[PDB]
Amino acid sequence: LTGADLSYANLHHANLSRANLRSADLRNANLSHANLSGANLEEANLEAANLRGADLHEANLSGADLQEANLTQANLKDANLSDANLEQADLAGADLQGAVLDGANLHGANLNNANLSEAMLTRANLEQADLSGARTTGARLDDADLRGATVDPVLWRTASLVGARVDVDQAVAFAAAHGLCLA
Amino acid sequence: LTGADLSYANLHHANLSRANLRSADLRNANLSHANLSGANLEEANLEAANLRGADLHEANLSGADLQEANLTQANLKDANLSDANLEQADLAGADLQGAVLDGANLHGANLNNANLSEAMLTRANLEQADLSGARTTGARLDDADLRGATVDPVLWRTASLVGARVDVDQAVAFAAAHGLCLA
Repeated sequence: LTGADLSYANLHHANLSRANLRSADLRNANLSHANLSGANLEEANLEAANLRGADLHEANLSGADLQEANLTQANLKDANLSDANLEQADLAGADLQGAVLDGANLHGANLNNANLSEAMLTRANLEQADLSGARTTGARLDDADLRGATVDPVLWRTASLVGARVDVDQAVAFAAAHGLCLA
Repeated sequence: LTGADLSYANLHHANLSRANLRSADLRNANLSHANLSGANLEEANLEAANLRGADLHEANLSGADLQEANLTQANLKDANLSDANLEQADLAGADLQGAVLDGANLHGANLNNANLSEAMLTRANLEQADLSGARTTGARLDDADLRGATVDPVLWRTASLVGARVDVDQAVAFAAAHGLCLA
């Protein structure tokens, strides 16, 4: 429950659906394949936590710290990650369909093959992030910072990017993605 | 009439509507404010000719040479300039609404404040051309060469540019024109 010290806790496959874990300390906790659907994890500390395969759909992770956390293949559908810190987190193959990541810090995060369909990434920082293979149908990246991130040409044609900050290289890739030849 | 030597001819304000001037030599001719509407000027030589204010709407200028010609404020509505040579021609304030310029050479041409609405500029060369103030609503610039041309941000948002060749700078301006910040 709230504010609990659960650092390094063994909680893999645990049923924690709709649990109230606001401000909980879950650093280095093992939560892989845990059911955390609809859980309240507001301002929880999940630094370096293992959430591989975890069910987090409709969870509230507002203001949580998930830096270096493992979210590979996690279900984050319709989750709230407003102002969440996800620096160098691993979201490879995670499902973030309809998730809200407004203001999130995804500096150096791995989003390889992540589903970002209809995800709100407005004002998010994505510097040095890897978006190879990510699906960005209906994704919103307005005012996001993309500098130094790895991105497929298809992102330039699918995500809204008004105000998004990019490299010169990315600006050129954006152009080529829309059909212009630099040949 | 056809193939006529009319070089340096004084023909300003002349009525030459629907005239057959195919292959005519009109180098350095003065044709300013001449009525040339629907005229046949296929493969005519109009090098350095003065066509200021001329009425050329629905004229056939296919394969004509108009390099260094003066077309300022000319009416070129629905004219056919397929494969026309317009190198360093001056089209400032010309009306090219619905004109066909497929394959045209507009290298170093001046299109300042030209109306290019619905103009077909497919495969045209526009290197070093000036398109400041030009209206490009519905213009087709597919496979055109734009390198080194001066162009307003609005062109990047209005003209079709599939296959169009651009500078790195232009590719960056294209990006910024669509809302990306290089700030």
